[PDB]
Amino acid sequence: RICFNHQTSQPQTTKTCSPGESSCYNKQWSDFRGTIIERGCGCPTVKPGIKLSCCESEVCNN
Amino acid sequence: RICFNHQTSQPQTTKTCSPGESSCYNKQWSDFRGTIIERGCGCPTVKPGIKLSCCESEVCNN
Repeated sequence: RICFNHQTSQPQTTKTCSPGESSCYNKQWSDFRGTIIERGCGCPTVKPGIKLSCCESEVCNN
Repeated sequence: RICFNHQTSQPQTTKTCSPGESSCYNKQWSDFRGTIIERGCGCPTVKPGIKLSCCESEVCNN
């Protein structure tokens, strides 16, 4: 699986996930800097208030 | 949890999920009409080839 791992609006970059991993995630929250977006492989746990989405296809997490 | 449950580009509608449900899903595939998007509560299992994304916040699956 290949997932985007770039932050917010920075240039698209990807991460080749570990074998067996089928998900990508997109984590979003807002603070003084505005809306922050973190992307990567897997589907991690997050604090309440953080918007998490996980998807199961190639580079599905932009 | 409240999730969108409208199809493709129809007007947005929502569904109040069952008490224990915390996920919303966005499922996409292609047919003669073009790209089709199904939305609802939960995080269903999909056949290979079908693009699936599940998220855990209010109306997160547009």
